[PDB]
Parts: sequence; C-alpha cells; structure tokens
Amino acid sequence: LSSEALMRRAVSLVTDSTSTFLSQTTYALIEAITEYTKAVYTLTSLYRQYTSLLGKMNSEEEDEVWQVIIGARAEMTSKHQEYLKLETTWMTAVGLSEMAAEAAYQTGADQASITARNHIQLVKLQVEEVHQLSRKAETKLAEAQIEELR
Amino acid sequence: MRRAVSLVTDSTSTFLSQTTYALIEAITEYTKAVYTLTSLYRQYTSLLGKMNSEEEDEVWQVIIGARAEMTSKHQEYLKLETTWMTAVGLSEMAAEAAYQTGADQASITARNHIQLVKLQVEEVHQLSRKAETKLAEAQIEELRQKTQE
Amino acid sequence: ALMRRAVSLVTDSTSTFLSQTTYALIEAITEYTKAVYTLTSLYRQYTSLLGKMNSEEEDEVWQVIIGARAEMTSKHQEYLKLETTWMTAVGLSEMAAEAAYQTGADQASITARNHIQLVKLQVEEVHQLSRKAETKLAEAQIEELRQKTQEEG
Amino acid sequence: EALMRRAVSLVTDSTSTFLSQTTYALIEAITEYTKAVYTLTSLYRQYTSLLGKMNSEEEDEVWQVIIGARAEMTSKHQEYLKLETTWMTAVGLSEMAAEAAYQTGADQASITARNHIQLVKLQVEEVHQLSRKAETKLAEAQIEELRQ
Repeated sequence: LSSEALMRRAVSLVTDSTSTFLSQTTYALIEAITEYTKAVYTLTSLYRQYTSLLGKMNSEEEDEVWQVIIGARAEMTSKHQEYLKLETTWMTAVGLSEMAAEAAYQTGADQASITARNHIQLVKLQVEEVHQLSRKAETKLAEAQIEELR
Repeated sequence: MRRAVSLVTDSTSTFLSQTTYALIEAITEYTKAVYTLTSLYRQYTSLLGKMNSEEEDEVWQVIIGARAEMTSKHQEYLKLETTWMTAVGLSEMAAEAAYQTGADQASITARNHIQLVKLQVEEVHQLSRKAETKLAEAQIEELRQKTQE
Repeated sequence: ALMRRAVSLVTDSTSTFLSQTTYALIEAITEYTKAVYTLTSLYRQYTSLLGKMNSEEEDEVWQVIIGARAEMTSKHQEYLKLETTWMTAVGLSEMAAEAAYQTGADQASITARNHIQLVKLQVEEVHQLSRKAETKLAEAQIEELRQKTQEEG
Repeated sequence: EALMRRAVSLVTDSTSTFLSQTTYALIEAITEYTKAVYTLTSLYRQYTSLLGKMNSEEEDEVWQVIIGARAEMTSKHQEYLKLETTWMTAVGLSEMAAEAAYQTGADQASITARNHIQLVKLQVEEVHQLSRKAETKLAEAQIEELRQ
C-alpha cells in the first residue's frame, strides 16, 4: 500500500493541530485558575478582617464588611464556574492529543508521537502547579472561615 | 401560633442534623478516596527507576480505578451538599419565622444550631482541602519524575 | 594583606544561610503551634457535646480530631527535620565567628555572634509558645476525659 | 460458643494486666524525665544568676554540668518514647479486646475494659501535662539565659 507515508503526513497535521488546540485551552485554563485563586485570597482576607472586628463593636462595620463578603463570594463562585467549564474543554483537548499521539505511533510517525507525549506531560505539569496553588488557597479560606466562627 | 413555629424550628433542626451527618460522611468518604489515590501516586513514583513496564502498568490500572472511585464519591458529596444548603436555608428561614411572632428562644437556639453545624461542616471541608492539596503535590512529583526517568 | 576580607565573606555567607534556615524553622514551629491550638479547640468542642447528644455529633467531631492530630504529627515531623538543617547553619556561623576572631576581623566576629544569639532567642521564644500550646492541649484532653468518666458512673 | 467466652475472658484479663503494667512503666518514665527537666531548669537559673561579677571558671563549671544534664534529659526522653509506643500497643490491644467482648455477649467484661482504658488514658495525660509545664518553664529559663 502506498498510503503509508500519506498517513504519516496526515497524522502529523493532526498532532500539530491538536497540540495548538491543547496550548490554547491550557493557557485559558491556567488564567481561569489563577483568577479563581486570587478571588479566594481576597475572600480569605475579608474573613480574617471580619473576625478581627468581633469584640466590642456595633453593627455598621460588621454589616458592611459582611456585605463585601457576599459580593466577594459571588465573585469566587462565578470564577469557580468559569474554571469548571474551561476544564472540560481542556480535558477534551488532552484526550484528542492523546489519541493523536497513539495514531502517530500506530502509523509509524513515531517522532510526532513522542513530541505530542512530551507536550501533554508538560501541559499537565503546568496546570497541576497552578491547581495546587488553588488547593492551598482553598485550605487557608477554610481555616479563615473556621476561625470566624467564634 | 408559637406552637406551630416551634414545631418548624424543631423539625427543620432535626432535618438539618440528619443532612449534615449525611454530608459529613460523604466528605470523609471523599477524603479517604483522595488519601488512597495520593498513596498510589507516591508508590508509582517510587517504582519509577527500579521497575519496568508490567509492574508499572498494573499499578497504573489501580490508579485509574482510584479516581473512578474518587470521582464517584465527589459526585455523591455534591448532590448531598445541594440538599444540605436547602436544609440550612430552611433552618435560617425558620429561625427568622421564630423571630417574628416573638418565639425568641426557639429562634436563638436555631441560629446557634445553624452556626454550630456550619463549623462542623467547615472543619471536615478543610481536611478535604488538605487532602486535595497533598494529592496535587503527589501528582506533580509523579510528572516531574516521569519526564526525568 | 588579606584573609580579613575572605573571612568576612565567610561570616556573611554563613549569616545568610543562618537567616534562611531560621525563617523556615520559625515558620515550621508556628505552623505546628497553630495545629496544637486547632486540636485543642476540637477537644473542647467534643467535651461541650458530652451529655446531651446522640453519636452523630460526637462521632463526626471525633473524626475531625483524628485528622487534626494526624496534621499535628505531620507538622511536628516537618519542624524536626527543619531543625536539623538549622543546627548545621548555627554550627557553621559559630565557627565562622571564631575564625573571624582568630584572624583579627573583630567586627565581622561581633556581628556574627550577635546574629547567632539573636536567632537562638527568636527560635527559643516560639518554642516556648509551642510548649504553652502543648500544655493547654493536654489540659483540654484531661478535661474531656474527666467529663467522659463522670458522664458514665 | 459453648467455650468461646472463656477464651475471650482470658484475653480481657491478660490485656488488662498488660495495660496496667505498661501504664505504670510509662508514668515512671515521664515523671523521671520531668525531674530531669526540673534539674536542668535549676542549673540554668543558677548559671544565669552568675553572669556579671563572676569569672568564667565556675560559670564554665556549671555550664559543663548543663551539657551533661541535657544528655540525661535526652536519654530519658528516648526511653519515654520507646515505652510510649509499647503503651499505645497495649491500649490498642485492650480496646480490641473490649470490642471482642461485646460482639460475643460478655459486655460486663466490656464495660470494665472501656472504663479501664479511659482511666489509664486520664492517668497518662495528667503526668504528661506536668511534663509540658516543666518543659515550658525550661524554655523560659533558657530565654532568660539569652545573655542577660
């Protein structure tokens, strides 16, 4: 069959396109995570300040800070929903590039496969690193909320 | 009238207790799944080097199952949290209903109950956040170690 | 002709390393101390529930207690490992101050030993806060054990 | 079953004796360590009181004692740690024995086991709190020693 080298050229176009698409969803996902983490930091600060006001106090400033907390929590939940919808797209992009690395290997393009496999591993590492910053921020928020219950 | 609003505060408090206890177990069950998946990642990483394919392929299959179970448990926790938030809303609206009409002590005990429960749930949530943090750390170690080896 | 500059480069490099290991250690001790307070609060929370409850509240809070002490042990081991590193930094900075003195770089000596004694006091002071927290944790545990045995008989 | 509870009663009796002995051995080690902490504290305050007028011979002499005193404090700490592991196994044993008692219908043997475990946990925690107090006073003495 003569369509072997022609299959190698087409599967290289797939690895090239899926890698581009993976970069694009990744970079969008990492932005969404960082903005969500920044919102979590802000909400955390407001809790610790609110807590600091409990004790010899009236109702104006506590209600005002709490109203800010209500807005900040809307912002945190908004940002969480944006990250979730972008996470599906990124996972589809990951799936595509994984199937493309496989197709490259099955047709003998091999070198396109390894470069795709390296790209996927790099991208999961980049995303997991900002994700771990998100988990840390979430933990400190939980700590701030527990301290507030005084 | 106060008899009816006290029946509401007591019933909504019971329902709040029950859904809280259900939510807390869903969270711990989710957290145990996160601990297990974390351990399997650390084990997999520790085997990179010494081992080759079939030992690693088998451990990886165990890892694939561990999220299937972790994701399952996450979905059950999510649906129990929805119910729990309705229970909180109910108990807050019921304490308010107590405050109007003058059932004050039924009101204050409801607010104290609501706050007590929020602390309990937040305390289990923070251990879940810690477990999630350690899982991400294990996954970062496995990814660096794989591109290295 | 020189040596005075070379030994001063040693005191400054070791002082930097001492500063860094100190900051990591004090942060580790402070994190351990917060964990002890957290565990203490949960014990008082459990104790306050003894008497008028059903095993929902007690079992769940207790499950949190198992996690919190697991975290307390984690933080304790991390502090211990970081203290080892800090002690190497202290030894280095002590011998560096000595070498500065033996070569006549007196001010390099005085600044190093002042730095060493500054850090030893800072570390000992957060250590004392840790002992206080540990004492209060034990008290919370004693109160809970008295309450539980007086609840039975 | 016609024969099972007599074996489980042997387990509750043996683990209960073993728990008592390890508890008393542990309390010995903690008290013994606590006394070491008190003495080291006194030597510190004695050393601290000498800074100034005094020359180094006798400050250096007390200081050498302090170095020896901490070696003993550390020895006593590791011996307490080793016995605490053993005591924790004894506690686990007795709680698994109380568990076995209930699932086989003993229970009254059970209630005494749970109370016994709670009692020894209280006894060990109380001597532990005295050692924490001693450690706190030691840290204070070392802070006082700071150089002044």
